[PDB]
Amino acid sequence: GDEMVTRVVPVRNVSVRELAPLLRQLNDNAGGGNVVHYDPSNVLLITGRAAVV
Amino acid sequence: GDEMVTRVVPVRNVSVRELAPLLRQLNDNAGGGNVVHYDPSNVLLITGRAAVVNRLVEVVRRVDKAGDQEVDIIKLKYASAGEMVRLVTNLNKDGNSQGGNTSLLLAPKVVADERTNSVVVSGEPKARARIIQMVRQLDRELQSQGNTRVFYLKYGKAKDMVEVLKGVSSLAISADETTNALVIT
Amino acid sequence: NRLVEVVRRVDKAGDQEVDIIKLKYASAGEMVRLVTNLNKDGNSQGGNTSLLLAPKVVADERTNSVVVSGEPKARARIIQMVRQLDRELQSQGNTRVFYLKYGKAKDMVEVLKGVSSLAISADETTNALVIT
Repeated sequence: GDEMVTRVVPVRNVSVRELAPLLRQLNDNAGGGNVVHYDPSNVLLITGRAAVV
Repeated sequence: GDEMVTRVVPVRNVSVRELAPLLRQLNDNAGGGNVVHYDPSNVLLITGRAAVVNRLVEVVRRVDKAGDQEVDIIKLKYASAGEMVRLVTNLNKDGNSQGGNTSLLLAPKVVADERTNSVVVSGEPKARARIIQMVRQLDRELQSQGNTRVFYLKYGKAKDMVEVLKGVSSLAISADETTNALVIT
Repeated sequence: NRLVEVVRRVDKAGDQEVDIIKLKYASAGEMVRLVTNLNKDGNSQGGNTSLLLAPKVVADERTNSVVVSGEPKARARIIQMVRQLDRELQSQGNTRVFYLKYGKAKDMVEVLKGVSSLAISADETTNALVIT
């Protein structure tokens, strides 16, 4: 539920760059403590509580 | 806990430049005494108290393991690595692009060796997962009927027939004078 | 104290060393070709990426040695890739020799040359066909 952990899924098919408004918007969706960021290697790395993640 | 130490993790997969807002923001997250900075040689160097650095280095190894790009080699026993290459090369955007913000030049790519007949992958574990499937998809053998057949002619002479068929081709023919058979491909 | 801390830090923050370990089996040049298609292992013109300063891959065919230039994460994953492609052949090679029993190797070469026209020779002595 409130468990703050970092977990990482790539978007292989597409450049993950297209989820930057979306997922940092999901940081911006509810109570913070979140990180979203993007590799040109096109893996999408996350940090946050269990639900937001 | 409050132990102020410097420790350094590279992001090999990606240029570490992308954690500059994030990690100096983690300086900016709580009570200061922090340093974050970046080598173009793409190691990420930190200074700070034990916790702030716990979640900093968390970010760094994370971004590091976020974008894996390893190679897997498994032997192909059957269909040609070069045909394997050609057919899959037309799978453009399996890492083969000039995409800008996409950066698809950092995405998984496909290869093969014809000395061992080995598929070569370079990229993601999703690429390991799906290209071990594509290894298996084309590692199929021939079923009896090949590309090349040999016709045993009974009443016709193979050497004379070659000339006849050469017109039709003019496809690659020779006739074996001994067994009087025609080898066309 | 904490200035020079920053400096040695930024110094070890972007490591770039080389590692040389012998390949015993499959060709360094093939090793080169197959990995060269791993573009973005240091092989790019990327701006703020600066991937021209990221790890790159090489080989020698005189010792048959892999050469790396970059990170220890590159040492870690390219010593894996050394081992992945350093596998030997399993009995069946690229080239086979067929012993023909009722057919003559020199005569068969010309027959097969059509099929190829793939690289053939026939040994007059043991009357065998060597195709690759």
